[PDB]
Amino acid sequence: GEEQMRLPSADVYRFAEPDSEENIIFEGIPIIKAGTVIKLIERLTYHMYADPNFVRTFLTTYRSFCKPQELLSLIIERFEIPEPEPTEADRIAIENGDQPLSAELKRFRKEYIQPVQLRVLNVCRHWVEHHFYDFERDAYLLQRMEEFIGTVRGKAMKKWVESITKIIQRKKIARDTFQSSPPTVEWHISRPGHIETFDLLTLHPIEIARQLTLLESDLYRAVQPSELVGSVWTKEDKEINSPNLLKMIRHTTNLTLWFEKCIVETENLEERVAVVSRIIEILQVFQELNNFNGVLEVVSAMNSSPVYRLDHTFEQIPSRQKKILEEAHELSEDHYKKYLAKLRSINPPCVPFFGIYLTNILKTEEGNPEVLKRHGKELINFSKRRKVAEITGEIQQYQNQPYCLRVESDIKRFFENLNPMGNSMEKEFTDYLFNKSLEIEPRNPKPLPRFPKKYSYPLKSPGVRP
Ligand SMILES: COc1cc2nc(C)nc(N[C@H](C)c3cccc(C(F)(F)F)c3)c2cc1OC
Repeated sequence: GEEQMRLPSADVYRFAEPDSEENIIFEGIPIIKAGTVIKLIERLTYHMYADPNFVRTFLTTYRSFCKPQELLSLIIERFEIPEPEPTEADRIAIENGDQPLSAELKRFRKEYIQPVQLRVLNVCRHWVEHHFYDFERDAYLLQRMEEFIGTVRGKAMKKWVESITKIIQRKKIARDTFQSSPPTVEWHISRPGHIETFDLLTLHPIEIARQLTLLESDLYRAVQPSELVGSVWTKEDKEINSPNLLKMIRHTTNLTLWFEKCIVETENLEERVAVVSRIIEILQVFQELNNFNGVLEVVSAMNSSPVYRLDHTFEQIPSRQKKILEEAHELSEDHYKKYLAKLRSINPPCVPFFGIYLTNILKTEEGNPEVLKRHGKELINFSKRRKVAEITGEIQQYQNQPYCLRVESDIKRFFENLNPMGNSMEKEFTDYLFNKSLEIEPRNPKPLPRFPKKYSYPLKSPGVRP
């Protein structure tokens, strides 16, 4: 019909092929369910309207179906739209040295070329503003973007080229607060600066949780939604695609295993009761700070194979501390029903529990197909990417919640450099912790032997009241 004749031919432009059941599926603006990468780029830079939601979702999730170099090539190809040939009358006009009417050419420029070219520049602007890490990880991608942006000519393009350049430079420079004062830093046995004596029972339980909450808050806030899409932290190139997420996972593994190591490596029953009691006090302070990540690291350590089975140790734990620890576990029951009600009812600041997002993203990634097939053609399942993007959107709503707590660099460095496993692998280390648990509290028919004390200093806790 007339509509497709106005548009460029498929032999000169790939983004003008009409929609059909084998290139795009839908669920004022229609929501895209699936499509070829060409149809996704086309609707990303559609001429009829802007789509901020689809631009946001696409730039968070595109790396799961398209490489950054390929996306740049596609939006440049999209921008280079062929203009129609002059009509027969205008060909005669031009050949006579006269100005053509160019009515359709001007219409196509105003109603199609200009909107698409401005929509391509808007993708470029959102790309550098919210995903500049793609350009830091690939210097050549930035050379190509700056060459493209630097050669764009036009009246309406001028403002866009300058705002994209302002964002690029502002991001390059970024490479190189409190309304009230924070509480007084707490000390217990270990003195400020005597890092050689820093340990679970020597540092104040309040300050251990405060400094871990700052460290975990910082770790939580550095994770970018794209580190979670396509399960890329589980794939082979995980170290480049998911550096902040892997730091968050390694911290949680190291802290949880450190709590287990402190517990099972304390062979004396009375001393081990004090260690467990101190970790529950650390959890109580994580509850006061709304650090749900920390609360569930402690629950994870208490529910581990080596610790959960220590019946003689939990027998001596006061009922008040037992009920605190049992309620913290109930945050995880019924698919984290209680955790989610708590998270939505608290006031900021908080550190949400990170593991539940990883779990739900893996369930979405494993339970939805990468493509949808229609008439023998493969279409990228975009609604799969949108569901993962919605979950990572839940992460973001809590990434602007700084804590009014003073950093203590020595305690911060102690928790950053925790290495409970040492040179052992995780599986072999957890086998060791469980074999140590059987040593300190043997199975029922075998009796309970006594063990010598290892702590010279006192075991009494200073408490959780500041
Ligand atoms: C069905 O499996 C479980 C049910 C649980 N139910 C509750 C109420 N809490 C649990 N765990 C908490 C963190 C806990 C851990 C150690 C010791 C105590 C204390 F002795 F203090 F009570 C409490 C549970 C753990 C489970 O499996 C590992």
